[PDB]
Amino acid sequence: TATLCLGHHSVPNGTIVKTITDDQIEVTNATELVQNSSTGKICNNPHKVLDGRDCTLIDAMLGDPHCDVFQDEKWDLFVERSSAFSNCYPYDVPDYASLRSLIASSGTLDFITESFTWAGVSQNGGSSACKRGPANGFFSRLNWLTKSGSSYPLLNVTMPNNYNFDKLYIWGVHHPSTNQEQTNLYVQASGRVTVSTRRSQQTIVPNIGSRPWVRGQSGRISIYWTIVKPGDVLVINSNGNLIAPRGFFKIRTGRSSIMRSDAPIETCISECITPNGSIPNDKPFQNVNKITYGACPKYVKQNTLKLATGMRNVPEKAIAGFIENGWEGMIDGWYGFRHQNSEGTGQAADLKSTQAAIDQINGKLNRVIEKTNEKFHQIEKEFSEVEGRIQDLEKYVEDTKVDLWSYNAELLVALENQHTIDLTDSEMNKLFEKTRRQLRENAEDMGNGCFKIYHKCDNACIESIRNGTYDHDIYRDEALNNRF
Amino acid sequence: TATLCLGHHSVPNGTIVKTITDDQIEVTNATELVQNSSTGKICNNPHKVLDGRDCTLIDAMLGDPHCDVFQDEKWDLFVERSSAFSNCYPYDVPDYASLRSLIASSGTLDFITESFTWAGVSQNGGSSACKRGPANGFFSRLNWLTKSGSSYPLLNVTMPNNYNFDKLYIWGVHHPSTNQEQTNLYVQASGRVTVSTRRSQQTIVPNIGSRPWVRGQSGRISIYWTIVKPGDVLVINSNGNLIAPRGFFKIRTGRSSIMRSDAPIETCISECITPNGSIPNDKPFQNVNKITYGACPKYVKQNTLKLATGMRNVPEIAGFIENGWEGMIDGWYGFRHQNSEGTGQAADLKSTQAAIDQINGKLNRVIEKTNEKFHQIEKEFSEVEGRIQDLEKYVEDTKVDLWSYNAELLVALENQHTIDLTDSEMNKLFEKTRRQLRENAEDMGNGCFKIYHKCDNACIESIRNGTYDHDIYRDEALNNRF
Amino acid sequence: TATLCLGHHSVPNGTIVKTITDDQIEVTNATELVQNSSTGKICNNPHKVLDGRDCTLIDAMLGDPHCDVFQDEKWDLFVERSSAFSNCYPYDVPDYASLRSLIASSGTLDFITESFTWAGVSQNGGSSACKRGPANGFFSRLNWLTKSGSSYPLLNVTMPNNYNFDKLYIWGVHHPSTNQEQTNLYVQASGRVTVSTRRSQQTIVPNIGSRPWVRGQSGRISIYWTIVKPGDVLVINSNGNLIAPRGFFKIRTGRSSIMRSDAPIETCISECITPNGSIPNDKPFQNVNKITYGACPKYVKQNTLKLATGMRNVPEIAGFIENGWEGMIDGWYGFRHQNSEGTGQAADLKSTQAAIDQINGKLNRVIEKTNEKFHQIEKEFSEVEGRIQDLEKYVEDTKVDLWSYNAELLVALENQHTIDLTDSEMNKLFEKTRRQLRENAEDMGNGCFKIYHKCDNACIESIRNGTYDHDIYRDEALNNRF
Ligand SMILES: *[C@@H]1O[C@H](CO)[C@@H](O[C@@H]2O[C@H](CO)[C@@H](O[C@@H]3O[C@H](CO[C@H]4O[C@H](CO)[C@@H](O)[C@H](O)[C@@H]4O)[C@@H](O)[C@H](O[C@H]4O[C@H](CO)[C@@H](O)[C@H](O)[C@@H]4O)[C@@H]3O)[C@H](O)[C@H]2NC(C)=O)[C@H](O)[C@H]1NC(C)=O
Ligand SMILES: *[C@@H]1O[C@H](CO)[C@@H](O[C@@H]2O[C@H](CO)[C@@H](O[C@@H]3O[C@H](CO[C@H]4O[C@H](CO)[C@@H](O)[C@H](O)[C@@H]4O)[C@@H](O)[C@H](O[C@H]4O[C@H](CO)[C@@H](O)[C@H](O)[C@@H]4O)[C@@H]3O)[C@H](O)[C@H]2NC(C)=O)[C@H](O)[C@H]1NC(C)=O
Ligand SMILES: *[C@@H]1O[C@H](CO)[C@@H](O[C@@H]2O[C@H](CO)[C@@H](O[C@@H]3O[C@H](CO[C@H]4O[C@H](CO)[C@@H](O)[C@H](O)[C@@H]4O)[C@@H](O)[C@H](O[C@H]4O[C@H](CO)[C@@H](O)[C@H](O)[C@@H]4O)[C@@H]3O)[C@H](O)[C@H]2NC(C)=O)[C@H](O)[C@H]1NC(C)=O
Ligand SMILES: CC(=O)N[C@@H]1[C@@H](O)[C@H](O[C@@H]2O[C@H](CO[C@]3(C(=O)O)C[C@H](O)[C@@H](NC(C)=O)[C@H]([C@H](O)[C@H](O)CO)O3)[C@H](O)[C@H](O)[C@H]2O)[C@@H](CO)O[C@H]1O
Ligand SMILES: CC(=O)N[C@@H]1[C@@H](O)[C@H](O[C@@H]2O[C@H](CO[C@]3(C(=O)O)C[C@H](O)[C@@H](NC(C)=O)[C@H]([C@H](O)[C@H](O)CO)O3)[C@H](O)[C@H](O)[C@H]2O)[C@@H](CO)O[C@H]1O
Ligand SMILES: CC(=O)N[C@@H]1[C@@H](O)[C@H](O[C@@H]2O[C@H](CO[C@]3(C(=O)O)C[C@H](O)[C@@H](NC(C)=O)[C@H]([C@H](O)[C@H](O)CO)O3)[C@H](O)[C@H](O)[C@H]2O)[C@@H](CO)O[C@H]1O
Ligand SMILES: *[C@@H]1O[C@H](CO)[C@@H](O[C@@H]2O[C@H](CO)[C@@H](O)[C@H](O)[C@H]2NC(C)=O)[C@H](O)[C@H]1NC(C)=O
Ligand SMILES: *[C@@H]1O[C@H](CO)[C@@H](O[C@@H]2O[C@H](CO)[C@@H](O)[C@H](O)[C@H]2NC(C)=O)[C@H](O)[C@H]1NC(C)=O
Ligand SMILES: *[C@@H]1O[C@H](CO)[C@@H](O[C@@H]2O[C@H](CO)[C@@H](O)[C@H](O)[C@H]2NC(C)=O)[C@H](O)[C@H]1NC(C)=O
Ligand SMILES: *[C@@H]1O[C@H](CO)[C@@H](O)[C@H](O)[C@H]1NC(C)=O
Ligand SMILES: *[C@@H]1O[C@H](CO)[C@@H](O)[C@H](O)[C@H]1NC(C)=O
Ligand SMILES: *[C@@H]1O[C@H](CO)[C@@H](O)[C@H](O)[C@H]1NC(C)=O
Repeated sequence: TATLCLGHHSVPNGTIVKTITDDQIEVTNATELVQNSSTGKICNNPHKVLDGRDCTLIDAMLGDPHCDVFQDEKWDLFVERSSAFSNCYPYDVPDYASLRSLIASSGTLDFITESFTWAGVSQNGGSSACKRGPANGFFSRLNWLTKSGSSYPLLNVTMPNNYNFDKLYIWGVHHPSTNQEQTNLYVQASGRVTVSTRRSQQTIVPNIGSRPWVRGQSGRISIYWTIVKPGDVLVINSNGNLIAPRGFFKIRTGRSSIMRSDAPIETCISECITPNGSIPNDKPFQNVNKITYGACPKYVKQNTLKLATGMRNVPEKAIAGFIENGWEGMIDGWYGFRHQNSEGTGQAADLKSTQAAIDQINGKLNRVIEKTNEKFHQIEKEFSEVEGRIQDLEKYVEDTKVDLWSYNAELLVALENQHTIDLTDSEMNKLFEKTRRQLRENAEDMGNGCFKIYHKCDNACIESIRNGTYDHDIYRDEALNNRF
Repeated sequence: TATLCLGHHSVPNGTIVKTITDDQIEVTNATELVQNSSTGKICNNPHKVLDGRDCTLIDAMLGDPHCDVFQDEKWDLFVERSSAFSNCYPYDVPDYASLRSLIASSGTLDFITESFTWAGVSQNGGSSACKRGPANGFFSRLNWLTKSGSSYPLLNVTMPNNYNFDKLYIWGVHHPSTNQEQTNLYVQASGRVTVSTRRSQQTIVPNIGSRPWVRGQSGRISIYWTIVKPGDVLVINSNGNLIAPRGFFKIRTGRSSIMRSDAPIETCISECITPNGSIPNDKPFQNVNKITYGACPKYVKQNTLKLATGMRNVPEIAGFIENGWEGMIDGWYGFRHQNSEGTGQAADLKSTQAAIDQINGKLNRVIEKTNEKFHQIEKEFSEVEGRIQDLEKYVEDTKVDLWSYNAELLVALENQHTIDLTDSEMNKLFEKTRRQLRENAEDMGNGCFKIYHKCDNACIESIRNGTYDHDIYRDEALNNRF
Repeated sequence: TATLCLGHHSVPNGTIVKTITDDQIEVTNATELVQNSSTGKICNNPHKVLDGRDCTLIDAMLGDPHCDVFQDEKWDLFVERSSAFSNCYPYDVPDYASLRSLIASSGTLDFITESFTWAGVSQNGGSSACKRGPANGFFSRLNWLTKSGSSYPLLNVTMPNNYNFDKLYIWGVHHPSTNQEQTNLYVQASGRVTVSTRRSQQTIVPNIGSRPWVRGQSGRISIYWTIVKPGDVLVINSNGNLIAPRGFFKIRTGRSSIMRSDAPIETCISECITPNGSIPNDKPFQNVNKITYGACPKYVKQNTLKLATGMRNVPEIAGFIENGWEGMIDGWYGFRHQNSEGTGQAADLKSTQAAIDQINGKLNRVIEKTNEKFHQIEKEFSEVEGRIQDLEKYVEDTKVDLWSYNAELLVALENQHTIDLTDSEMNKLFEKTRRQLRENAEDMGNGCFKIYHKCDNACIESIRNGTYDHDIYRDEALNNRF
């Protein structure tokens, strides 16, 4: 007689993954789905990255003397270092984060100088706190108006928007330290600034008081901004304490943003940038940072997620079959035959089952979750000062999103591993059943996954069984006689 | 001898859907799950849709002269047209969005006139920028108080809340253009308005300065509001530049809202309203607009999602092993027998009924029917603001992405399970038929049985119903087989 | 001859659960996954719970005379009762919620007194609205400065931060009701208060006007705060209307928070606290409240979610084909045999243990055990505000919807897979039993085998254990069959 057995390959080094019904199970191969490291360098392609060096974006916009190399610049991502400082007149911006976000999202620092007429006042003031070389200076985009002689007239100027784009105007108000200083600079005992368009209005009254010395000055300047639509008009009215603008900024809509990072910038290519540095985006999930720019993987809390890419691994213990056994000596494929004949032993592989299993395994996780999400400008996710309600709301939103996506990742990985194991087992069972249906009554199953053939099955007989053309009528009578 | 086969129906045309393990599979029937179109019109039932032709909600509340038809109105949805304009004295409202939102959510414009006594001043001021016919006018819900003769005394009035519902008051402050104008309207050179209750207070100082001309005026008016709880009191203390109220609005709690849409309104019934128009809600997901009012499907980014409702389609006596049966139209499963009398065909009922039962009603065990949402956040903006707009955009983006992922995964899972259950049902029927035929039959290898005894039409029927007796023909089958 | 049958246990009463493909399927055992009840009490272990009684957090911080017990206190959770009240000078806090949340998250009321020097003014002012026994008083942490003699000079003091932690300063501005009161209290007809650091500055000009009487007073006080980082400095400049601070608070970072609740506090141990009371956290989900502190389950909209633990329940020698074994108590899977000597019954250990070990520890593979969340946004509001309240409500509603959907889908998937695994285990046991009997038995159609040779108790036990040798009965069985 003859013996025919079926089995599957196995490997000496297995990987442990988790499924729906198994917490631990060993497979022949698995791949990592979470990116948990970075090179620590920021790549300069294909995005346009502008190193801030020792300048913030607001100080570069205003015209700090040591930030004058940042004039008419453009960027895709602005990188702010933690060593930046300010070296001009002390100032503060009410609603600072909104202005910073607006400038960062605009994506350019194009400035157009306009002709404002201020009559009866002196222009181009300065201070010893803002030194342009040996001489006193000021912000290059602002104009410090002061009295001329002994009079400060009421200022009333206008400027229409005859262009077809929006304009952004940056102006300010000065807070003197004493009444004497106020009257020495601006003749009136109480100034007032009003800047308005046909749809909005802002009016400020300066405050007088002593403040801690910053570069020798105990006064402050408050910075405000205004946007003028096409076909609109701007009117500036004031009788003191005005830091007049010199022009407008072109404001656009685009995919620019700003990021605080201390990582160096090198020469390389990477489509995803994090404060830790650029990371590859070939994996669906990332664990490096939750602040990202470009095409980046989703942030999950888990540091490792193994996706099974092979069948279950069973070690090998008179040949046997796939029942509680593996075939470590099989390298031509996944499933195959092993026949003990009168001539001698042999081994072959089945290609259709292996190809079907691989074609089902390959390309997985591209049917449920998309390739990558492209996000450019978002909310702030790290804070250095306490604020209250809005900071709590932002933290809550971010935490909720992170938790939900982590749960989704874990559940998806478990489901896919379960289905992979199921399909491999089903493929082995289908091969066994097809072989059984081939041998109508010339065979009998021992139970170890092996068939025994009661007639003389030569090598041609085995090969015909493998191909699918074996005929039971030729050996029917002989096998029936041998069985009984 | 005879031959008995089992098979399943097939169709000339089949749809392509996707499962967990298959990129593209073909089935006999499928349904679409995403609603991606609208009629372009808004239905006026069963909700109450109020159309604001040339008026905004704030203009209709304040009493713009051309918005006088919107007095004492009620609505479920207020539709704001893009052609609305203002035709009265220029004004601006700090935190305009909050007042607009709460007025819209209140759902009514009921106004009650109160008896306010202003001693020493002159009431019912007007301006040429707000004409009520040929004569100068003003907002109908506000009172412009100026000097009488040559004096403007200090106003100090009180108004108790003896009812059991909230009161909403709307007042204002006037910002003149010149110091001369300020002195000519109000005797004092610096006005002040203090409106306060027992738990809150607001004080505003008018600011003088030139402004762009709007209908001939360089001044402006700022609008504020106050809510007085039952048992609380209101005190208005002013020195000048006060735009007094004439009464209070009855504010409420409800499910009203406001929408921006240019779609026309026609006569029909629909529970879902979108700015593109009303849409039906017989599908779980939609792709029209993420701003919705009523019982509406969920918004997803995918434009199509197909759900399988039939078996896998396999092109084509033979069995069910890679072989379809185009000639089966009375069911999904059945038998084909080739006998001496002739060929025959019948359909099974238990398996088909089980398949229909397990297929019908899917997507209802997991997801709900619909969700009713009435008032939400704003999702489209016309001006750049900064922090809050960014936060709102972030929240909406997160919600949309998560729901799209959920929809995709659910559709894939249910397609996979439908295919699996159909195949399992077919295999179960074949196994039961084998189990009936104890030793009188043999598996031919293509999904067919070859019977070794005389099995006429009555014998086929006995096999089909489940009363086949193997013992009767056992000896004959054994003699024939061996 | 003999008959061997294979079956599974059934129970007199079962539970109905839902799966992906079945609306209502009865199972032998199920468990509840949603906690929907509480004892109505708050446990004081292991968290430190501080009872606010009739004092709010702001009143305790400021130094209200009836809130003097709460001086220098520490907490993990602060409970604010609904019967709190104020008994001092009327006041208001601009941006009240942020200060309240900051103080609650700081978790301590540790106050350190500093030595300020106010030259030329009178200190320690009081009022009849804030009584300390017979005498008049004020907030214990604030200093009320007025004129001394007939002059109020320009106050300009400084205080540096030489420590290694932040400082929190609380100060105020007084709003007089009349010009005469302003002039009498402070010489200047218009005061001003400026408080600044090297990176921030605030200036408030007091308002003037009448307000509703609160405890005999018609003037108000506004409360502001300033944080000084290490290495910074504070300057207080004022010429009138200053409510001076007496020191600083130590602000920390931790896991403290604040709650509104009326439930009493008893001696018990629990890790989850809700406004309804404490709830156990042994279930993955809960339905009591969406405001929690500590290690608590997740909030879902569903009050019941049943998880299948046993097999499907089938009503009741025969096999497992549409038949149960109500008399089976030794295990889940086993054999029955009818021999010449008599009937019998046994239970298998391998299959039962495999089913138990696969089912035991389930639902822990996907979801995390517990999540610890301490301080979060506000989820209930008493007054309408507008934009921010709408955004917060939207965020919470979105989160609740998403987590409820996740819970539903997870439970359905787990139930389906449990049913499938039990069925597959039974089928595998049947297939192995058939696999032992190569040609000495024939399937009878109801899950039972007809053994065609004399199979005594030893032969049955050999079949059960896996040592059955078919050869020695092969000839006898073959002779019997044909
Ligand atoms: C209201 O109250 C505030 C605070 O009390 C007052 O503000 C102070 O004003 C004084 C002078 O107006 C400031 O003192 C000045 O400080 C300068 C910087 O000091 C720093 O740097 C030095 C050197 O690096 C350090 O040693 C020092 O510790 C500080 O860290 C000094 O450079 C100034 O020097 C002047 O005096 C010396 C005296 O010999 C001369 O040699 C110098 O040439 C120069 O003339 C000066 O000492 C003080 O810093 C301010 N305080 C704060 C906190 O900033 C307001 O003046 C007060 N308002 C009114 C109206 O009086
Ligand atoms: C501070 O600075 C601001 C801005 O610079 C000044 O505001 C200007 O005020 C003047 C009036 O003093 C405004 O001029 C008026 O404009 C009206 C609207 O113009 C539109 O309509 C006309 C006619 O349809 C069009 O031709 C024109 O292109 C506009 O589309 C005019 O209707 C007014 O006409 C009046 O004057 C003429 C003069 O002959 C008379 O014949 C008319 O009958 C009528 O009386 C007038 O021209 C101007 O628009 C304002 N500017 C802005 C930007 O708003 C402040 O006056 C100034 N304040 C101080 C104290 O200096
Ligand atoms: C601007 O307008 C406001 C409001 O119109 C004025 O505020 C009012 O000021 C008066 C004082 O002139 C307040 O009157 C006082 O009210 C106290 C509280 O009343 C409670 O208690 C009484 C009985 O105890 C109840 O009947 C009442 O309903 C309240 O529950 C009274 O206790 C005071 O009593 C004093 O006068 C009586 C006179 O008979 C004496 O018998 C008493 O012993 C005591 O001396 C007093 O009546 C009034 O409450 C204020 N209104 C509000 C709403 O607060 C401003 O004064 C005004 N400003 C200017 C500049 O005109
Ligand atoms: C307006 C002016 O020129 N005033 C002169 C005084 O400043 C001056 O002497 C010295 O002034 C110092 C502060 O002076 C400046 C400064 O910051 O250096 C001088 C700047 O010109 C002035 N800027 C403008 C635009 O006017 C600036 C400003 O007044 C304030 O600083 C704004 O807060 O002040 C410093 O106090 C020295 O200690 C002082 O000696 C006197 C000398 O006689 O002449 C004035 O004309
Ligand atoms: C107070 C008053 O009636 N003053 C008279 C002047 O108005 C008047 O001349 C004309 O004034 C025009 C601006 O006038 C109004 C307006 O806008 O129509 C008149 C309104 O009565 C007044 N409203 C109130 C409540 O006082 C309104 C108000 O002052 C401003 O709109 C506030 O910003 O102004 C316009 O300038 C014409 O060009 C002018 O001729 C003179 C005529 O002699 O008499 C004044 O008594
Ligand atoms: C400043 C002072 O002492 N003024 C005395 C008057 O208050 C006073 O008579 C009674 O004043 C009552 C209001 O008085 C107090 C109060 O609230 O009880 C007195 C407090 O000392 C004072 N607090 C401070 C820090 O100065 C407080 C304050 O002035 C305001 O209330 C703040 O809003 O007022 C009440 O009006 C009685 O009706 C009145 O008789 C007269 C008596 O001659 O003497 C003043 O010195
Ligand atoms: C990427 O950068 C982030 C910066 O936030 C790192 O996260 C910090 O890691 C340090 C190291 O222990 C902790 O002390 C901080 O608390 C972490 N911050 C936060 C917000 O989590 C992160 O470790 C970096 N990752 C890599 C791979 O470099
Ligand atoms: C419903 O109307 C909205 C308008 O708000 C349409 O959305 C715009 O569609 C155009 C064309 O694709 C885009 O260029 C715009 O960017 C869309 N606007 C926004 C805010 O996304 C929407 O396509 C309409 N839907 C249907 C079915 O007609
Ligand atoms: C736990 O406490 C909350 C307190 O809000 C209860 O929720 C309220 O329940 C009543 C009863 O019908 C409703 O009228 C309110 O509208 C509910 N409030 C909110 C904000 O939803 C809740 O029922 C309590 N649960 C238990 C188990 O005691
Ligand atoms: C394991 O799978 C990865 C991709 O899934 C493949 O690149 C690798 O060659 C596989 N390993 C083996 C030993 O086949
Ligand atoms: C496909 O299924 C729908 C219901 O799900 C049914 O109305 C339709 O008739 C089916 N298609 C065919 C061709 O029968
Ligand atoms: C049902 O299962 C629970 C645990 O899952 C167990 O404690 C209980 O005893 C079971 N019920 C029966 C009747 O065995």
